[PDB]
Amino acid sequence: ETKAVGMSNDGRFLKFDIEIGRGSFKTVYKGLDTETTVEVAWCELQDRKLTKSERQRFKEEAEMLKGLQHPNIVRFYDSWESTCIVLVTELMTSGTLKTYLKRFKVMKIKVLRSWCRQILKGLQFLHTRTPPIIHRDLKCDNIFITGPTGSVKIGDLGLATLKRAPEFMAPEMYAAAYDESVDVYAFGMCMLEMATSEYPYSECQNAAQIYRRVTSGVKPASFDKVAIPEVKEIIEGCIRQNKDERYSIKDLLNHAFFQE
Ligand SMILES: COc1cccc(-c2cc(-n3cc(CNCC4CCCCC4)c4ccc(F)cc43)ccn2)c1
Ligand SMILES: Nc1ncnc2c1ncn2[C@@H]1O[C@H](COP(=O)(O)OP(=O)(O)NP(=O)(O)O)[C@@H](O)[C@H]1O
Ligand SMILES: [Mn+2]
Ligand SMILES: [Mn+2]
Repeated sequence: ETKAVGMSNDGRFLKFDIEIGRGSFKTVYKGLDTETTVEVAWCELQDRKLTKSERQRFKEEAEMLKGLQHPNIVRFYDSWESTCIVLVTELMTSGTLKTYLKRFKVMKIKVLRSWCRQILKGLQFLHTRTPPIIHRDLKCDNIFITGPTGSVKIGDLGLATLKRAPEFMAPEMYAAAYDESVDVYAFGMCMLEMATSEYPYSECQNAAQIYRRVTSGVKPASFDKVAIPEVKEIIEGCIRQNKDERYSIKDLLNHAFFQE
C-alpha cells in the first residue's frame, strides 16, 4: 500500500524507506510499480547542476534507454527530476556476479559457459543499437543474477556512451578514439575472474602499475591458474593491447566453447 516515503508524478512508482544498496552517487531504495506489479529499484543520484541544454539531453537519453529491452539487460522504466535525479530500473534481488564468486573458488564449466554466453548476448545487443551503446564499465559487480533459472543481466549504464560515428593528433587522442572493443576487453577480465574466483591484477596497487604491465605484455598472475585451456585462449584474445587484435562478439559466440 502507500507506505511510500517518495512520490511518483503519474502515481506509478512508490519509494519505500528500505535502502537496498549504498554507493558513491547512487543511493538505491526499494520501490514498487503499481502497473506491472514488479519490485523496482528506486535509485537517486546527487543533484546534477546542468545547463538548459544538458538538462534537455538527459531527457532524450532517458527515452532512448526505455527502447532497450533485452533479457540479459536490466530494464529501464522511467526517470524524473525531484528534490536531485532519481532513476528507476528493474530490481535485482539475487545479488551481483562478483559476490556470487566471493564464496567459491571453482565455477562449473557449464555455468561459466552459460553465463558468459548471456553476457556476450547482452553486450552484442547494446552494440547493435543505433547509435551503438558502449558500456565502458563492465565488471562482475555490474552483472546480476536473476530469476529461478539463474540467468544474468547487465545493468548500471552510467559510464556508457554513444558510438561517435584532426591531423597531428597526440598519442592520447589516438587512444581516445576507442570503440566497442573496450567491452570485449572487459569481458575477458570478467571471464577470467569467473574461472579463477580471483580479482584480476590483485597484485597491483594502482592503475599505473596495471597499465605498465599490460603494455609490456604481462598478464595477471591469476591468468596462469586457468585450468581450462580453451577458456584460457578466449581470455587471451579478449585482453590484447591492440584493440584491432581482439576477438569480436560474433566470433566469440561462434567459438566452439560457446556453441558447445
Ligand atoms: C538499462 O539502462 C540502465 C540500467 C541500469 C542503470 C542505468 C543508469 C543510467 C545512468 N545514466 C547515465 C547517463 C549519462 N549519459 C550516458 C548515457 C547516454 C545515453 C546512452 C546510455 C548512456 C544517463 C542519461 C539519461 C538517463 F535516463 C540515465 C543515465 C546512470 C545510472 N544508471 C541505466
Ligand atoms: N538494479 C538494481 N537492483 C538492486 N540493487 C542494485 C541495482 N543496481 C545497483 N544495485 C546495488 O546498489 C549498490 C550501489 O553500487 P554500484 O552500482 O557499484 O555504485 P557504486 O557503489 O557507487 N560504484 P562501484 O565503485 O562500482 O561500487 C550496490 O550494492 C549494488 O549491488
Ligand atoms: Mn555499479
Ligand atoms: Mn582473434
